[PDB]
Amino acid sequence: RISSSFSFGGFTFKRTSGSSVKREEEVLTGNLQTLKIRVHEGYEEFTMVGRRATAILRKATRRLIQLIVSGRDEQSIAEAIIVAMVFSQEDCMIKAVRGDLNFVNRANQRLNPMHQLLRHFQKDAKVLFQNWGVEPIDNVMGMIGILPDMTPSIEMSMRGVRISKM
Amino acid sequence: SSSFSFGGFTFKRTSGSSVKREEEVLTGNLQTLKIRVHEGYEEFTMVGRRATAILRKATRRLIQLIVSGRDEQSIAEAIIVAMVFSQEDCMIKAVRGDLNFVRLNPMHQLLRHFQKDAKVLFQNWGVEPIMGMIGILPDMTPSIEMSMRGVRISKM
Repeated sequence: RISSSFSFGGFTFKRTSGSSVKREEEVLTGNLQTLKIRVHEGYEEFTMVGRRATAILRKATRRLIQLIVSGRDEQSIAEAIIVAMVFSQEDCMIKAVRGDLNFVNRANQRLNPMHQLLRHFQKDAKVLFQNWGVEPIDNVMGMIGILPDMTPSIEMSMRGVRISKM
Repeated sequence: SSSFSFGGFTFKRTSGSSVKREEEVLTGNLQTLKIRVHEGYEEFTMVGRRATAILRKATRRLIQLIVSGRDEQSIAEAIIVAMVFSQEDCMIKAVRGDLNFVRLNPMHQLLRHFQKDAKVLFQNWGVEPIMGMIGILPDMTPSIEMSMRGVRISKM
């Protein structure tokens, strides 16, 4: 009776659609180190369940398609966004790494590269958010946007991200 | 190369060495197979599409298997491949069907057979009493009391 659900960054991921296989891929991080990451290859939809936030993540191979997030407050919403961005395995997230030369490193064998990246961005997500990209939004279905400085917007949002009410 | 593919897993030998010997084994279906037995202590990583594992083994004897996967099927898949690769007598004696797969070599015959259903394989393997990693029972129930001999599940 093993559950198909798994945990990452304080969220339980429950797959609701799609499927993936894993491939090994080299990625050049923002601290100029090359990591060998286990890339999810495929389209997948997950429900992310956390203590203070819930998110729906739709993604393709190394590409976030859509993230619908609700939460107790702006801080809790931000926490979910960070986890989804890391889980997406997007190049812009990889390239947003700054410093942590002995932590975000293949020489660091105490943690797998995905968790190295997660812990790095949970410390400070400023560069991650600033480099992710912003897009215009349609103010429909009661969904709003969130900008890189974590301010809500009815005009724009970080790419793929929408905030819903709880 | 120190790497090869078996059962959909890339095996990479990280330590040890082995020589091959031809050995007859009587299977659970009462037929005799001539298998190329790996002789010596070896350590491997296993990398698959849905699971990874660390395997330590000796001549016809699995010593340790640590498996990482997201669901029951993917974890079971890795365990099956490792158990077949171990060349253990209890695996050989667990065969319950014809080995007429196409004609594949004896090791792949065994692999194909157990990939159909591993219930008898897991039940006959044996359990043992058991910090981070947890045990796995023959019916794929996680446990912190017992586990299939030498087998543990972890997050890798």
